[PDB]
Amino acid sequence: SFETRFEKMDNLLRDPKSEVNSDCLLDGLDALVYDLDFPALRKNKNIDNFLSRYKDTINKIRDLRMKAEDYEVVKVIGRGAFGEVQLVRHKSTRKVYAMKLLSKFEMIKRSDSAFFWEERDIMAFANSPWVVQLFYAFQDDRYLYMVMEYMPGGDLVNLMSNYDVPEKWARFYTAEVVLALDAIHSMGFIHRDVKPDNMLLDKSGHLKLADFGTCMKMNKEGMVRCDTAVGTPDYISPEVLKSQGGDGYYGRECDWWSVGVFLYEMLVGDTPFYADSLVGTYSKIMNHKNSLTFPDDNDISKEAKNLICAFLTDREVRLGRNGVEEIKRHLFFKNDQWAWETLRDTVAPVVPDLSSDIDTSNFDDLEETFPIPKAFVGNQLPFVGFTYYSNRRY
Amino acid sequence: MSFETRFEKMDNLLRDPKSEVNSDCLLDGLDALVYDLDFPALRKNKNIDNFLSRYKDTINKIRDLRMKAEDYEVVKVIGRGAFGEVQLVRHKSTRKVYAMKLLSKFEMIKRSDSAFFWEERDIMAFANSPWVVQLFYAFQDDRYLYMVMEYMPGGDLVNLMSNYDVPEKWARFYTAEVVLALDAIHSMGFIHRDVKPDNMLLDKSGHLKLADFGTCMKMNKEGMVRCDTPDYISPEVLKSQGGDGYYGRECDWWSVGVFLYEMLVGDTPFYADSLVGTYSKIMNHKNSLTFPDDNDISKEAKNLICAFLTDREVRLGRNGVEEIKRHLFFKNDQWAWETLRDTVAPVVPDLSSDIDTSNFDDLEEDKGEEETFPIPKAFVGNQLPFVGFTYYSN
Ligand SMILES: O=C(Cc1cccc(OCCCC2CCNCC2)c1)Nc1nc(-c2ccncc2)cs1
Ligand SMILES: O=C(Cc1cccc(OCCCC2CCNCC2)c1)Nc1nc(-c2ccncc2)cs1
Repeated sequence: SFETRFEKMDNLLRDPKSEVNSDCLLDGLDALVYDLDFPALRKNKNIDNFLSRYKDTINKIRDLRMKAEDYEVVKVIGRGAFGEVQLVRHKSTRKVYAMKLLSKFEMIKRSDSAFFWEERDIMAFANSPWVVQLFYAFQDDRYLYMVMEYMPGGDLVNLMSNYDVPEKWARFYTAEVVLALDAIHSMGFIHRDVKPDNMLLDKSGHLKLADFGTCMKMNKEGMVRCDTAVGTPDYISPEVLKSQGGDGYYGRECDWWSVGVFLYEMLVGDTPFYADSLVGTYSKIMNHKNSLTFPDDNDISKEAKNLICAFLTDREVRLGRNGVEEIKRHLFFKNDQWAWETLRDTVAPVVPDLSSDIDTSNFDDLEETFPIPKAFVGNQLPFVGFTYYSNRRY
Repeated sequence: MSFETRFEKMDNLLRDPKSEVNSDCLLDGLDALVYDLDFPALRKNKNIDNFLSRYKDTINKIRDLRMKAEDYEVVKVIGRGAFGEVQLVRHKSTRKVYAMKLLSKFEMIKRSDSAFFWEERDIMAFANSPWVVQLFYAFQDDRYLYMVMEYMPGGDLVNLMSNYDVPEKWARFYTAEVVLALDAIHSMGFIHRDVKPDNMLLDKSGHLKLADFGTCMKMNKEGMVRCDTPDYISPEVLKSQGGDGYYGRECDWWSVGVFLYEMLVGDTPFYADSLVGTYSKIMNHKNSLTFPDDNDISKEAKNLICAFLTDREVRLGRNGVEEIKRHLFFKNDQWAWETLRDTVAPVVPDLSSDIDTSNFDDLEEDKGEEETFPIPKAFVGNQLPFVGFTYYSN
């Protein structure tokens, strides 16, 4: 019909999950103008005339749309090779956020684009108290930006380094991780790299997962086919570690192995397969049946030992193969302080004591430009559609 | 300005029919990018290849849903040129009758003339004047630009002049309507530059509407224009064969003088057997303008023709429209300037149906395939000068 065709097209321009909504379309033109504005390419009159025709408009678009200079950077709270995380304050609204920057230069050098899409989607559409929320996502010729709610309580690496974690605390954090991973699993994703580094704490001391650079969408059978290993040397499961491509098929039960590693780390003070070298840590994971031991210190309960061992086994007999309820029913979680359904409403073991909205006390104290192209290379093309601003879900 | 003001201003820009970044122009941007990149040579670049694969399914849906040529049933070809053709069409769904002007993108690129259609698009789309042919929709594909307009069944002034020895009372009516029509264009900030009977169409009532605005240009701050067949063109526009000339709206008044002369004499005043000879006669208008010894032309009609067919510095219309309107030639008892389009026209067309083309000459057949652009080895951007041409009325 004539109206239908018009209405279907109109919904596409408005839909926050559409590849052709206003956000993606503005990204398309912004990328085209960046990728063409070079003296060598401007020798072509089609390119030159187009850029001149859109000059004034592109400057208005770039001024009106969300940009880095709208944010006042308070402190850098995270740093990696692919980018940095910074505590920012939006100059207009005066609102405090955490902003994750990802280097487009770094992503182009090495075939490592495409990882940020699931991190964008999980944070933008999870609508879960267990997942850090994405408020805005934007970009320029140099970086990808993700404006998120700030987690002032810091991460679990910081907590474990400042406290000898008692079992009652370890039960709380393990239980919240179990609920958090289950929310991710329900969305159809496998985390693949669950670690204390990506377990953040809010102003109340309750957990939220962040850093989803390894998340992969499950298939019909709830599986993932991956030829190359993904994760961290200490927390990687044997099945993800040995994945060759010819036989590299695995499910959500790989995230349950990581919980086992996390619980062990909290109660013992070290990872179970730790070695003086990375290659030795690999050897110990592969030989988990003989390398998993507990120190001769009665501090770890029978139930905590049982859970660690129930998780730190081959995927075919691992606790969680039959679902979350078999994990939830484990005697380790038996207590009189909380219940699974009301856990995030209870008072957390460590309630952060914060001086202001820009307090960074739980965070440790802390550019290569693209060469001028001679021909069209389209370095901005793999980032088209990243913007989450003009068409958001409310 | 606030964050909300910035967000809304951006939102209005995506919706505004006069905006260069509304949904129609942004969809054009992506459609052009996909056409210009989808070639085996360019697809060797992974940035280009991955982008096209990512937007494959989405672009096929967009192309199917958006307005296209196959939505229109071509009844008859009513106009033809080197740059394209005009055809009486019927929208297959709505069953509505329109005139559709097609412009060859290959011809526009080849001839290095691909920027003249903007003023024609804008005038017809936004004039909202009973003197300007209305643009209902404007769309495009990799081959043509399309302009879906209100059909003028009464034909043009070339057809009228060829079938009648125009009496002075009719010539007064058509000259007066042309004066009002050009004034509406002038008020919008445009100079026609090539006003001729070919441009002057008649509606179902026999009232004039201007069309074919391929020579139109937007006036500057001082109401001036600079630019780089001559029969109806003024000396100033002809003297500007390289940008060495600044002229105003008074060049359109000269053409009215040429039109009035043509109607009453039967020939253009500066006609010659060759184009170059017509040019020579226009430049020597002071000596070449003569009237035949047939006493038929009135003192007042001769005065107007001469008042218009002079050097721009002493031309009637240099001080505005009111000096033209007050000319004794227009003194009559049939109509008034303010109520002219409400009076009964000298020739009221007698039409058999909504698809009647009796006032349009039958054109010599032209059919087949090909006449397309070669496969590029590098990015050439042949679709770039046409981005933002799409327009849809509400
Ligand atoms: O993201 C990081 C750590 C980080 C820092 C800088 C760059 C990063 O990119 C590296 C990944 C690239 C991989 C992709 C797969 N292939 C291998 C390379 C990651 N930390 C976070 N902090 C928060 C947060 C949210 C609210 N409040 C506070 C902090 C949310 S995520
Ligand atoms: O446009 C034409 C005539 C025509 C036919 C075919 C192609 C044309 O393009 C050639 C000009 C391009 C030039 C520009 C300057 N640089 C050099 C290239 C023009 N006739 C019209 N008819 C209508 C109408 C509207 C309602 N009902 C019926 C007819 C409205 S415009």
